[PDB]
Amino acid sequence: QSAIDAAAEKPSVRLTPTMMLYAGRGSHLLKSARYLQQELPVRIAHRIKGFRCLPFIIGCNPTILHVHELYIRAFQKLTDFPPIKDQADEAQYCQLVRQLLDDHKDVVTLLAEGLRESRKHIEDEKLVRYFLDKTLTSRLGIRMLATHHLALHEDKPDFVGIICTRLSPKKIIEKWVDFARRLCEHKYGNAPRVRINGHVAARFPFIPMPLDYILPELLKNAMRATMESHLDTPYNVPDVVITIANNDVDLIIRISDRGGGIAHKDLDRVMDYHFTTAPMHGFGFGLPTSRAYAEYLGGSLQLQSLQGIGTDVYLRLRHIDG
Amino acid sequence: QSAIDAAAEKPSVRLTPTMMLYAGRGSHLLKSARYLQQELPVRIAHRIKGFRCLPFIIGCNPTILHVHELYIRAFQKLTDFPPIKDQADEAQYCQLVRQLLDDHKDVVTLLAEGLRESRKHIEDEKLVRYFLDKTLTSRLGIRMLATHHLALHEDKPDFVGIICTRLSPKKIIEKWVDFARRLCEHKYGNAPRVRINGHVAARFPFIPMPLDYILPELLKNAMRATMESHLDTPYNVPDVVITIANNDVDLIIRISDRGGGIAHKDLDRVMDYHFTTAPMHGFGFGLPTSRAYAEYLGGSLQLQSLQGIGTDVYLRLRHIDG
Ligand SMILES: Nc1ncnc2c1ncn2[C@@H]1O[C@H](COP(=O)(O)OP(=O)(O)O)[C@@H](O)[C@H]1O
Ligand SMILES: Nc1ncnc2c1ncn2[C@@H]1O[C@H](COP(=O)(O)OP(=O)(O)O)[C@@H](O)[C@H]1O
Ligand SMILES: Cc1ccc(-c2nc(-c3ccccc3C(=O)O)cs2)cc1
Ligand SMILES: Cc1ccc(-c2nc(-c3ccccc3C(=O)O)cs2)cc1
Ligand SMILES: [K+]
Ligand SMILES: [K+]
Ligand SMILES: [Mg+2]
Ligand SMILES: [Mg+2]
Repeated sequence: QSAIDAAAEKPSVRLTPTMMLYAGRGSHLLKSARYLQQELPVRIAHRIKGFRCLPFIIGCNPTILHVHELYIRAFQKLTDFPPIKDQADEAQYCQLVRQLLDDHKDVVTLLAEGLRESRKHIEDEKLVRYFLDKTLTSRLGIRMLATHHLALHEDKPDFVGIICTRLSPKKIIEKWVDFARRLCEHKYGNAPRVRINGHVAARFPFIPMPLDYILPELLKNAMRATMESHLDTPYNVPDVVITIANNDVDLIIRISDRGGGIAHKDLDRVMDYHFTTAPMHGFGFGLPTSRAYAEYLGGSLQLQSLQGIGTDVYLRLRHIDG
Repeated sequence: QSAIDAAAEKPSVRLTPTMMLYAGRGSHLLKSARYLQQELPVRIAHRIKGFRCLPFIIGCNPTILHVHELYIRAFQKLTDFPPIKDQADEAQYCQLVRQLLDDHKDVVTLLAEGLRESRKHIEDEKLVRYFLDKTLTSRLGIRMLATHHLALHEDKPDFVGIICTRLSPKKIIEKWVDFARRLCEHKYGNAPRVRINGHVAARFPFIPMPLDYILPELLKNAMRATMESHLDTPYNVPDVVITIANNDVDLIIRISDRGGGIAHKDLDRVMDYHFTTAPMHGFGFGLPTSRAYAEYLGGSLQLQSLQGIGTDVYLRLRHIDG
């Protein structure tokens, strides 16, 4: 479509987490919605550009074509909406944003299926990794903007949209610990206990949304490895130790397990999409998605394998405030 | 000299640690000495080539020139010796090797002084790091060959020259722990206790010589950081935890301290020669020498800083046997 061509070239306008805390007023609701209305089609068109740039044989896969078609229909639905002038115009847009978040819920699952089906034709090894990294980060960016504006309507305590003003890293870790242990216990009959140390009382403004994905994935990985390495003593398994290091530059969460580590042969494949050695696991998405997430947010995800003993996983996320 | 020109081009012949275990027979003494006699001048000439390749203004420094002159006189002394035919010819060579090890004892200290004096003229940032990395590794290579042949005369238990047949990583760590604590206690009035865990009963053939330098340097660093971060409670300081991970590919020694970590601003300078934030410390050689050492021996030295909490230092060394 010619309308998509125009918005693909248009540069992306990023709203810094520090700037995002401008929710005062309800004139602040209109100001935010007017931004969301202009910024959402640009992000969609940038991704349509990525589908258009895929090699022909891959872009032709019926599942890839379907996802491409979903992105085009999404851009159509969003741009057709008239500009926001009053609180009635702001209200109807929120319903399009909520529909966008539901119509595109399974885009990554269809994209992985389509890309996997096209294995025979994929020559560039990096092609799939870069396409999924770019898709996953754009979606996080869109979901961040969309959830933030939708959350501005609610009067959620300790939050300004999706920014928590008083986030405790200990609390968010604790939240996922019991959730991962319940999944682990289901498959292995037991789960390792988790110990949290370091800056346990650190409290700071932060966006928990990315941590809500990364932490359960990293805890599921650490727990599965601990269980698969202690199969002969499933009830006597070593604890997973999480350390919080909060400094003025970044937040570091180190997840140290005694699960035998990542084998030297698998060490270069663990960060590849679909690579697994196994619903908890048997997907191969946990690590590459978590790294793409951490890096998109000015951080990093680093692995330190001690083969025969365990692994230390270092999640770093840059603090809010420049 | 024209004789040096000839041996600079001659490729280096490396004796694999696995091959080195050929001490049988005393015809094995002659076979080894005949190799040492031919290989030692090649290693010296390769380094003379490095001095000849330094930029003129740097090579002209009187201290640099003196070290260059030491390498030339060393090559002269070694090549002038007649080939080894009998046990009297083998015996006299061992005295030249022992003299070589003493005449060149302070080469690195003079080289660092000369290179530091030439700071104003050094344009390439990597120049000093690569020169010292190459000097330190060549010396380790020469010292390995020289000490191995000299040790073949002794009947040291559990050793074949410099290869320990039954090395315990726990024991060698323990050996340096009390030594580093005594140095640390002298400056800070106390020292952190050290805890060793993991493959504590692992025993394997290995060359301890590089570990005899790396371990005390890494323990001195971890202990100094722990003391400087707990200055208000110098008698209540956290333990330094060393983990041994012995697998079929490599030996991993992780030294984890709660010494506040390496600051983000210093993180890229810590591996540079002379960089320090301070006879234990105030040298800036510990980290870059240890990494050059680990890498020369098919391993690595990796740092993981948790700013505000501590640092994890990962020493990896490839096992003996291909
Ligand atoms: N803590 C860990 N210890 C050992 N291996 C791990 C650990 N975390 C991840 N891995 C390895 O990395 C592979 C890929 O991980 P991930 O991307 O999370 O996928 P999945 O959990 O679906 O298998 C896993 O199958 C596993 O072999
Ligand atoms: N465990 C550690 N924790 C914190 N900082 C460290 C640690 N190890 C090294 N460093 C930093 O790296 C610098 C350089 O280390 P090194 O090369 O060992 O030199 P030196 O010990 O002579 O200062 C140190 O001055 C220190 O600031
Ligand atoms: C336009 C749009 C619609 C839905 C989304 C969603 N993203 C998620 C998600 C959450 C965690 C890890 C990955 C993902 C992922 O599918 O991208 C769920 S719905 C993002 C953008
Ligand atoms: C020909 C020759 C002579 C002496 C040597 C020595 N090397 C050391 C040493 C030990 C540990 C860390 C560094 C060094 C270092 O000075 O290279 C001491 S004497 C190496 C080669
Ligand atoms: K993976
Ligand atoms: K240093
Ligand atoms: Mg996973
Ligand atoms: Mg040191």
